[PDB]
Amino acid sequence: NGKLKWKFETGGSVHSSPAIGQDGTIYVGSNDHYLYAINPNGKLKWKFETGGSVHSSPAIGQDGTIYVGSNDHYLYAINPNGKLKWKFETGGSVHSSPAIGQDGTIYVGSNDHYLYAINPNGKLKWKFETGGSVHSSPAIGQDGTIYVGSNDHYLYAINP
Amino acid sequence: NGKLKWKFETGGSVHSSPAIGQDGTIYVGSNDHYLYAINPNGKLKWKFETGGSVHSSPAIGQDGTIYVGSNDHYLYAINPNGKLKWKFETGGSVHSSPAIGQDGTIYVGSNDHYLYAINPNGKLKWKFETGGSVHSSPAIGQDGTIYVGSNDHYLYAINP
Repeated sequence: NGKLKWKFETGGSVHSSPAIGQDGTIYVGSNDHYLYAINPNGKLKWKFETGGSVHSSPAIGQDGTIYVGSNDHYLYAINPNGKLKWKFETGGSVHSSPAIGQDGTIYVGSNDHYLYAINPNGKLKWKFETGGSVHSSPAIGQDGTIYVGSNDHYLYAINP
Repeated sequence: NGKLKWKFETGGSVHSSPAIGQDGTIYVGSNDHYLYAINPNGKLKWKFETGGSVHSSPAIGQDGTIYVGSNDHYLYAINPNGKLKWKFETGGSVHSSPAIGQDGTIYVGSNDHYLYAINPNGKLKWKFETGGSVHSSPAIGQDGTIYVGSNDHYLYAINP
């Protein structure tokens, strides 16, 4: 009906877009450098501290892993219990929101002008160099093509 | 394997995130005030000119309608052929990316501090006022709850 259910106060602006897990958990980043996990009733499950503002929006893997980028140049992979799985350091701020492929590959852009393809274990698959910062979030076609925009005015289409 | 298929040149930075239609068409906005529809082979299907930069990420309805916001304060609804279905004016720039409810309701935030709920026909269902600009893109829970963040440091949960 448009009536407020609840509101959860974070330490800074919430520009990240919330993701909903399989168990109804809500994951969202905040300007206060934290990735929040909130129960459906409005109470905090846990919060993970990164080095910088978390403007990227979280993605949830098939195994429940939460993937999100941060202003500290890292792409974070966090287990549903709030413990860190691995973190991949890029060359610039990761404001792009990660996308997960059919084989589990994590795609995300970074301020370092690169689009990163990362294995689920945390190892680099490949990185494509664009002309400018990649703040757009990648999309994956049915054939596996990765589409993402870049600051160099181009929308890219890249093989798996 | 990370190889370039093609790159479509827009007139400005591409911070919007691409959306993929049922037929494979790729939709993305650009800083040049245009919303682009591109065939999977890299050729331009059509483009729609808005009043300001299209940083919002487009969403695709069940009937094929493409919804996207623009810097000109409008939320646009465009037919799959590139013609305007309707446009809804908010108080400020619409950088939030729209979400589509189970009943067809389109939810999106705006710079004017409001989260908008708009019927598929283009009329206002309701608008929820937050304490700051809503650049976060809303998510829709299993029970219809709409989750979105705001500039006022809060993550909002709002009933349908």
